[PDB]
Amino acid sequence: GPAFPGMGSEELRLASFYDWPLTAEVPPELLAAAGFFHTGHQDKVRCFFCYGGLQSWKRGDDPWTEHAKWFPGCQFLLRSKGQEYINNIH
Ligand SMILES: CN[C@@H](C)C(=O)N[C@H](C(=O)N1CC[C@H]2CC[C@H](NC(=O)c3cccc4ccccc34)[C@H]21)C(C)(C)C
Ligand SMILES: [Zn+2]
Repeated sequence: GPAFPGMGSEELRLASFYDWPLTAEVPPELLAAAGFFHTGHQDKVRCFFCYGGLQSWKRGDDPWTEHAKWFPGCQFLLRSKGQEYINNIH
């Protein structure tokens, strides 16, 4: 099961980005879709399922790509994107 079931909703995750500092650079919509919510501190985000945290986002970073790069064992990532996608990033 998810590490943090309470952030399993994409809409709740999107709502968490109300004070996101990088709107143009790394869209909240893409982050939320990729399982991430904003912790509220700097640009630190975390996946509701694997609880993997990421920060220091660069402009044009792709949330799904970063998810697979750093947390390839995440089952939310697997269910959403499939194994071929994860394999191709690694
Ligand atoms: C350039 N793209 C970004 C998304 C990226 O690759 N981020 C990386 C990144 O955040 N991580 C790589 C794998 C993990 C391990 C440590 C990094 N996580 C963190 O530093 C972190 C993220 C979110 C909340 C946190 C709260 C308290 C401490 C740390 C922390 C994360 C980077 C190491 C900072 C470069
Ligand atoms: Zn995850």
